[PDB]
Amino acid sequence: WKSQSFCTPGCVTGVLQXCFIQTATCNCHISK
Repeated sequence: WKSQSFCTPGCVTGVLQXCFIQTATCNCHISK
């Protein structure tokens, strides 16, 4: 599930993973 873009950013986002970058780590750092 994508989940407003990222409810997990590689949740799957069926891409499989890395659906949105860079907040694939955000909560690593900044939210983008």
